[PDB]
Amino acid sequence: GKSYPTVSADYQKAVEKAKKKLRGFIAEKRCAPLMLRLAWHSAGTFDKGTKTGGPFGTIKHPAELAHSANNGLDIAVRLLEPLKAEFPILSYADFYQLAGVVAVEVTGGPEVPFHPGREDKPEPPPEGRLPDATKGSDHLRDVFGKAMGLTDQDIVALSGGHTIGAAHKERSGFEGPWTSNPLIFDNSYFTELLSGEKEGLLQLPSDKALLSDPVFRPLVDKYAADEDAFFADYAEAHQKLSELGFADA
Ligand code: HEM
Ligand SMILES: [K+]
Repeated sequence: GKSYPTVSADYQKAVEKAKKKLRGFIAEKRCAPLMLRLAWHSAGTFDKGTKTGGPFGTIKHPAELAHSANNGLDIAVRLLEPLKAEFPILSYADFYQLAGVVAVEVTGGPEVPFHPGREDKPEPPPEGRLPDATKGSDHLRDVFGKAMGLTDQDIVALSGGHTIGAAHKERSGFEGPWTSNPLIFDNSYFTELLSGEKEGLLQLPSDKALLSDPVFRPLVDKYAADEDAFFADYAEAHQKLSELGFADA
């Protein structure tokens, strides 16, 4: 149920221009995982019942960056500011979601559809809406389902975003990559999850919760066996995530 706003031709030209420059910049800086995290932490604050939070540019606000869940994302915001300044017509809201789509693409993942038109909103949401890594399946459904309004399939697919990147003990406190190829967007997150803990590789309690939940576990198996199926479900979930509260909820 999305009705995307009309934006001017000049706006659409800037989107296409910005998309290309974001590819070059993110590939050069090797920061795709961090940019995906910035996009996801921007959007993941949406609460469907109140229609507050969501991907509306507030994460660049120092009050939102200071949330402990966002440790390390001020680096991301800073990295992007010079490029953003070359595209003054774009909202920060659109710019950060576009960076997220590009981060998935340049690491070899699916092409997530992107629609412009998000407005930058004045007030960041309250802290505490993003998921706690030490909790489990009920928690995940509270946050992805009851707050953001996403499905159980969306939760497992989006968890696969950890196929790129790593944790840092000075940011979350957790440390290391989930995969042997953490700048490559593939289904490796799920195959590692299934195989046991391997030395050097990370699994959060929130990752392991997927293995024991009766709805989540069949999806983990699907994705581990069929990367195309993962890509399809990932692309659907990321688009929905990136559009929470936008063009209708
Ligand atoms: C399912 C609930 C989730 C939890 C509990 C969670 C938790 C975490 C934690 C604790 C970190 C480590 C931060 C650090 O120390 O640097 C992290 C990193 C990361 N997260 Fe998630 N996350 C979740 C979902 C997501 C989703 C939905 C996405 C995007 C689709 C995502 C993408 C990433 C990425 C790409 C990193 C790596 C960042 C980097 O390499 O610097 N995560 N997550
Ligand atoms: K990977």
